[PDB]
Amino acid sequence: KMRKGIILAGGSGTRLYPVTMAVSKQLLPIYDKPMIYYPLSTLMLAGIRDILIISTPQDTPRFQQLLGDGSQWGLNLQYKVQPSPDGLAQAFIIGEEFIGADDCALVLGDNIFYGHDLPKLMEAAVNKESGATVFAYHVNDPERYGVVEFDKNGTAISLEEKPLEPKSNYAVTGLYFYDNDVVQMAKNLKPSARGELEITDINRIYLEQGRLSVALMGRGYAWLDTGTHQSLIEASNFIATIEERQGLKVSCPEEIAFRKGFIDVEQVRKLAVPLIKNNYGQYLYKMTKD
Amino acid sequence: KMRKGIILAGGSGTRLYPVTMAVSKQLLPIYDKPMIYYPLSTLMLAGIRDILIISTPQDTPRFQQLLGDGSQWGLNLQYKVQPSPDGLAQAFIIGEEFIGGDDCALVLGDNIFYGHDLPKLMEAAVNKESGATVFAYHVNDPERYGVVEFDKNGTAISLEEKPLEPKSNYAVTGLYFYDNDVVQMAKNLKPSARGELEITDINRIYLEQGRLSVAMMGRGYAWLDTGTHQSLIEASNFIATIEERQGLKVSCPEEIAFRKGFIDVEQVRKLAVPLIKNNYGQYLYKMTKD
Amino acid sequence: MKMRKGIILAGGSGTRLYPVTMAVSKQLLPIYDKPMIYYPLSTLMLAGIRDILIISTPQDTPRFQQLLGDGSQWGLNLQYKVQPSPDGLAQAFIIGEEFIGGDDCALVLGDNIFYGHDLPKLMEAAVNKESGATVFAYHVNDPERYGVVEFDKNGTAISLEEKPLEPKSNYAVTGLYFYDNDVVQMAKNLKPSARGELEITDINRIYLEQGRLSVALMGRGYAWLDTGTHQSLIEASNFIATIEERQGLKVSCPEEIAFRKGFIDVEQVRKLAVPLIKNNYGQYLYKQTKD
Amino acid sequence: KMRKGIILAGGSGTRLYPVTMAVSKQLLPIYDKPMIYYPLSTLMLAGIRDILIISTPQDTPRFQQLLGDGSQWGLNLQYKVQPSPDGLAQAFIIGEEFIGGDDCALVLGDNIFYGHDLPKLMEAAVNKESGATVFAYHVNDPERYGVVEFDKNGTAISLEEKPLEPKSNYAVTGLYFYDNDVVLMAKNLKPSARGELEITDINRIYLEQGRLSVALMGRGYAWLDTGTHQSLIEASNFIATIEERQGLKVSCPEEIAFRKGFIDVEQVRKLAVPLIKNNYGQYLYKMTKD
Ligand SMILES: Cc1cn([C@H]2C[C@H](O)[C@@H](COP(=O)(O)O)O2)c(=O)[nH]c1=O
Ligand SMILES: Cc1cn([C@H]2C[C@H](O)[C@@H](COP(=O)(O)O)O2)c(=O)[nH]c1=O
Ligand SMILES: Cc1cn([C@H]2C[C@H](O)[C@@H](COP(=O)(O)O)O2)c(=O)[nH]c1=O
Ligand SMILES: Cc1cn([C@H]2C[C@H](O)[C@@H](COP(=O)(O)O)O2)c(=O)[nH]c1=O
Ligand SMILES: Cc1cn([C@H]2C[C@H](O)[C@@H](COP(=O)(O)O)O2)c(=O)[nH]c1=O
Ligand SMILES: Cc1cn([C@H]2C[C@H](O)[C@@H](COP(=O)(O)O)O2)c(=O)[nH]c1=O
Ligand SMILES: Cc1cn([C@H]2C[C@H](O)[C@@H](COP(=O)(O)O)O2)c(=O)[nH]c1=O
Ligand SMILES: Cc1cn([C@H]2C[C@H](O)[C@@H](COP(=O)(O)O)O2)c(=O)[nH]c1=O
Repeated sequence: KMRKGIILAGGSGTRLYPVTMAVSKQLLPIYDKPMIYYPLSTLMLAGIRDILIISTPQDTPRFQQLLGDGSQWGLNLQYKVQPSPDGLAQAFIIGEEFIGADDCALVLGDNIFYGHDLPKLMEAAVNKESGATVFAYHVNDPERYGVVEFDKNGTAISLEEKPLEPKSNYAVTGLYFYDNDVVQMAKNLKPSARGELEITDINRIYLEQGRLSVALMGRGYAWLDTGTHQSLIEASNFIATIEERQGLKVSCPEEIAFRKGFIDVEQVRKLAVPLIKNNYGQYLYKMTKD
Repeated sequence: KMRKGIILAGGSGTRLYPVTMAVSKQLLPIYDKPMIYYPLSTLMLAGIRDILIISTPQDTPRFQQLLGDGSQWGLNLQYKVQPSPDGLAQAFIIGEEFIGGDDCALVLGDNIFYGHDLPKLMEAAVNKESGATVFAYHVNDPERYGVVEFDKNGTAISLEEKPLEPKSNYAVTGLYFYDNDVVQMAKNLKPSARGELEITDINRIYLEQGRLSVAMMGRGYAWLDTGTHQSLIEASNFIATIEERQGLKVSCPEEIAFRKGFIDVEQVRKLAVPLIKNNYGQYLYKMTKD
Repeated sequence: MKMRKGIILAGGSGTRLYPVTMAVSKQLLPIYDKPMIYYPLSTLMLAGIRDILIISTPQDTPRFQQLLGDGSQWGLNLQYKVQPSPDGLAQAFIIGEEFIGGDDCALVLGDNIFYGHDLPKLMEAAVNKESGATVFAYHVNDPERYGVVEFDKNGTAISLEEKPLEPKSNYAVTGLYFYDNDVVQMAKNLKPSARGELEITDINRIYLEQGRLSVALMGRGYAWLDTGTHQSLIEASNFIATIEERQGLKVSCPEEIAFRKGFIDVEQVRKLAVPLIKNNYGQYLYKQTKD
Repeated sequence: KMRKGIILAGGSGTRLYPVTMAVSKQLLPIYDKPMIYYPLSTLMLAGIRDILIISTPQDTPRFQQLLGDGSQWGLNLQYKVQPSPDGLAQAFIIGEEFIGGDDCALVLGDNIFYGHDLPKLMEAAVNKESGATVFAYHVNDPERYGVVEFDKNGTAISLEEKPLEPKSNYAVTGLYFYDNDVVLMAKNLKPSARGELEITDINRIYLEQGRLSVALMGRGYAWLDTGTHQSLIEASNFIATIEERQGLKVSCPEEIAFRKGFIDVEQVRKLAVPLIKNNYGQYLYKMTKD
């Protein structure tokens, strides 16, 4: 479980009220599984097994009750509280101890990636010795995000957190890879005009040093919107349509743990049975008939 | 004085694992509010204001922080734990002291009704002096529910829980009205068919006494299925389609309390003020204007 | 004594939906399991109207006629007339003059989809009104798209404006209208608006101004499904699918309504189903003869 | 010069009655464009510009009415009728003249493919000099399709058309690529157990010659189902959720021709004119901007 990642799963939850009044947004379903399974799955697909989950004072213990130490899936999971949703970059101040002196990835708890050859897409980022990697994705509402501006060739030259005058239609996704300098940069940030510690500031620091890779995530990939009540419906439908057409599950941690050898046949079987009244447990057991 | 209702909102949620490993089914979002808002709504539209909410040990506290004592919306809410999901009929045993010598309605925490004239459809039931009333609804999969059989003249002649060979296509819905006899009937129920104290055995006792009304819920009403992950997507999409077209909400308790005179403008406004930062409050606040 | 004749206006440019509607007429598009026009047709039937005139474009009108025929298979009588250009809703009544004759009329738009409990009882006063006109008001969130009716402190209709910039309310006028025999001449006496369209809203205002306009409230318990955009099309189809799959019934099945209302008998239905017995629609037709 | 392909857009469409009673299935919308736009886009993306569209006596003239000779898209489109749906392989018998001595692809008119690097997966199959390529895709209901049987090493070893007992969950999709040998093989076919002249039989012949590439289409690709009223809606929601998140269209032919250099900026603006009053024209127009 040598390689490291962080899932930032807290947040004010204000926008979705009152759905999020007694439930962390990141415990909400997306079709047939809790939302956090998706980003967890992404980290696992990047070959990352040592993972810190950050959420609220109220909700962190809920994530721990759900997933425990992660050993049942061949992972090492730990937990820590963010007292207040002070910014994406706080991930790294809170995860200081967890990070030690290693590389680290950060994925937002509500980011849902899907599409062919993702693991390979992430491959260079995971293998990069120094610097950082982020991914850029074309959307119709860039204002909402960190916006990456491109050269008359395809070279990134500027980032902006939520620009009134977006300079491109490319948003930076909520998946990030860093070397070990990120902790110190985070520790040096002052909040922004939005009153947040902005991961955009960190990315610009790496950019200004000429150490930022910005990889393009083409239109062939889905990077699902999860901001509104309506977008949540759409994210679930999308997953449902994939799974029911293929007879396969998207971002199922037990399967991914199995396929990658984190856990064996006897393990899957044991995880499958309590879940076997429905399709989820039956799908997992059947995977095992090898 | 206040009429009395129970919302049974626990269960184990096996059928929805692993979603329900994480969160109470009756806290899953149905578009823009928790599921329990829809059944609460329903009791309210019937004029029932003194409501007991029964959930699990782990979940009750969470329904408590979500809803509070109800005074804010002009209701009186109280709570009780059901240690084990030993059947719908146990609601009356748990609620025996709440109920006293009064009539009581039972609505399932997962029952979503929508349609024109719902309060009229429930009026006879609310005002029945002796006996019980249930509602029948035509489904394509009768075998999953309690099923009511009629004779050629439309008389309820039989009621069978999850029959092998359904005698009709009419299911019994999750809304029930009882006189004060139901408490003693419950206390005598026997773990018949499957480990739970069944609502159909209660109902079967009223039928045999000639005291069960079966009101027909026509096809113009919607009774949203929350049974599977796919049906929960549909419930949500169904509500969203109504609301987005109308610019109005379905089963917004605060709205309803206001339209019925449970609370007045000033209360609505006092509710909205702290919520105006989000779309829900914005909706509350416009209420008090048009 | 008059009867009430029916008109379905299923014309229009269709530009908003290009190029879907370069291949297919909007009102032939599927709403889940049947052509869109089946809905508003079904609405007339539920109101008891069996004699119906369908108006559509020159290009599209023969397609509707391939689909529906003369209506007799469902105990209806359907006729067809062409609207050369989408010059306005109220032209429907100029085009249908020879059809309406001296009777009462009901016009429903080809893309209007109504669903909910006691719909027919909602239309009843309108159907039985002897003189004047009846429209239906529905609270929407984008009133600027429709004719908007303004109500006074007492809830009394007080004005109507077409696609106004500053709506005086959130109540739209529904795409289903009921009229006595006065409407044809009113329509023939209309001058086109600034935007160049013979407006039905100007007809309703006239009736309004005469004191002969009933405006009936279609409550939030009813659904009035949007078909203006591709995205509202998928939602209409998803809305119907969810109803139909939960119930094992069908929304707006002309055959069924004809049967239930006595327009045709069990044998006619079986005669309809046989040829169709290998598809799911036929299977439904046939099961309703059974039990 | 121009590479060739066939779109087989026939069949009764009987199981969709009455939706298909006065419309060809393959003219039904999927979200914002007719169904046939999809597989047409597929061939385009494969570098195939000379295309034969096959359909029924009644529907063929409707396709020719919508698309014309395709030169407004920088293509060559022609048409031919299939009197009766007596087999997919009939495509090559009806298209013998149009094929001549060249390679030919075939795509089914109701097939919708999407995903990251799809053009690359198609370009390998077009590159191929001798033999044939099909694609295998994991699905829920294989018995509806041609089914592939694999080794313990994962080598494709056998094929069966709609097996009662499927040997795997891997179906053959409706996209195929052949060298010029496919026409003689189709001319030698005899009707199978079912009514029909099977493409599966030709594929088996290539497989047994050691000349069939069975290209695996990973679970990251979508291959949407158009077989029921419900699958259509599903395929439309999928497409719509993708386009509205990205502000980009899926399988817009005019866009593909432009991006691939089939047509220039001027020809795009001309295409935009008749569509200019809606989002679809605007999208084409905006691409000649920025
Ligand atoms: C701003 C912020 C967001 N979040 C989470 C909530 C979402 O998963 C994600 C994005 O937040 P928003 O969605 O930008 O509030 O990050 C935190 O956990 N802590 C923070 O300080
Ligand atoms: C270039 C282009 C690709 N596509 C589709 C084809 C493939 O399904 C997908 C390829 O995306 P990709 O760059 O991420 O591989 O996008 C279009 O629909 N329109 C276009 O103009
Ligand atoms: C059986 C049972 C269900 N419930 C709630 C959850 C279910 O959605 C609903 C009906 O349960 P059911 O699955 O047996 O029909 O009632 C309880 O709160 N306690 C119970 O003992
Ligand atoms: C009788 C009948 C009604 N309807 C519709 C009209 C209304 O929208 C709704 C009325 O349902 P209701 O029985 O609850 O009043 O059902 C059909 O779609 N098919 C039918 O066969
Ligand atoms: C203006 C007009 C609209 N229509 C149809 C097209 C639309 O479906 C509907 C509403 O038109 P608008 O809504 O006035 O464009 O009525 C015609 O059939 N004829 C007409 O002259
Ligand atoms: C009175 C009231 C009803 N409702 C719901 C209950 C019904 O299912 C629906 C139909 O109303 P109608 O009976 O006015 O059509 O509206 C609210 O959501 N809020 C309210 O204030
Ligand atoms: C058998 C056959 C199918 N088709 C079309 C109809 C369907 O869209 C598709 C697949 O049909 P299938 O499952 O029966 O093979 O091919 C033809 O156009 N011609 C034919 O000869
Ligand atoms: C191995 C594995 C992949 N995936 C996902 C990750 C990517 O989104 C996509 C990659 O598919 P691919 O095989 O076509 O490249 O599939 C799962 O959801 N579960 C799994 O067990």
